[PDB]
Amino acid sequence: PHMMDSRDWTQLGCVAYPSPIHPDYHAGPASTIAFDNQDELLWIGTQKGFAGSFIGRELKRFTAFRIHPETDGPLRQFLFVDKGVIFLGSRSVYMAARSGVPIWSIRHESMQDLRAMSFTSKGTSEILVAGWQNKMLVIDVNKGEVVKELPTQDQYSFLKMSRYICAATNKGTVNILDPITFTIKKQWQAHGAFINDLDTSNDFIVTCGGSHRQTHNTPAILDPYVKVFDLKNMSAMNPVPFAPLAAHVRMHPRMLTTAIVVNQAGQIHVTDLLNPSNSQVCYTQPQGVVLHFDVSRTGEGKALADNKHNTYVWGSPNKIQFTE
Ligand SMILES: [Cl-]
Repeated sequence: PHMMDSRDWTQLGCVAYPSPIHPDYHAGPASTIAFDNQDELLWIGTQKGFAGSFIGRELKRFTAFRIHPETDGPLRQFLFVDKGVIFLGSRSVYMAARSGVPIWSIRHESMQDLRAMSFTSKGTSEILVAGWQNKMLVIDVNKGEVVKELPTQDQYSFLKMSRYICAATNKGTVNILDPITFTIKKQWQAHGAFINDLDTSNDFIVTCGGSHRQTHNTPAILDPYVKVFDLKNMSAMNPVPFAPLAAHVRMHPRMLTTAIVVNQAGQIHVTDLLNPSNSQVCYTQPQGVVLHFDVSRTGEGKALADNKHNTYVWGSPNKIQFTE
């Protein structure tokens, strides 16, 4: 295939978060990471709900604040809108400006163990919120309040809006939901037992996962494929091979049919989903096991968090831009 060149691929930045001095350090590594839509921010969460933002490729520390009571557990997910950042915990949803100025706070009784959120049919004005529970909630982002509760038989681990709401259950199944009614349009059996990551563009769903969930005596086993679904034609595609075992995946923002696939050793494949033999390979050599991954809006910045509490940014040594 092709091996990527070092003139286009180098470690641009690294930060320890939470670092040994941090109060949440004892609770573990980063719980989630996400590039902002603006201001060249990368956001990182802790296992106790601290949020930190970091500027540019060198990840200069910017803002930092806790978004829910420590006892609520890990920061679950970020979402970004013009006015600020939405913060998801298991028992609440918090919104504040990027500077940390509070905007609203929702602590609803049906918020018992939330795990994921996504936008819906109303742009950035409305989000859907779900988790390992039998209820989902719809929230007006503008007014900062719950608008409706929805029952659900399937519990969810990932949510993302593209053409529809792509909803990974906690059983390796993907439900595709109508963005307005939230009813299940189609169910896609992506992996055997669990989904480890999901992303989606208007044309594709891509997932990583495996056939054996982690147990008390056995470690989790990831599949040697990225699974692919056609949103346009609403039908599954042939699995894209990934020998290093696919742990995380992101659709490339500016290459329509291309996905960025990462294994736990930090090995990355940039692969055309329609032509798998065409794929660039590159390595990042993280200190620990990679747990989370994201790509910036421009596609120029790649971020990876490991279980040694490091978060790295990779990209071209030339001038880079997270958001354009
Ligand atoms: Cl720190």
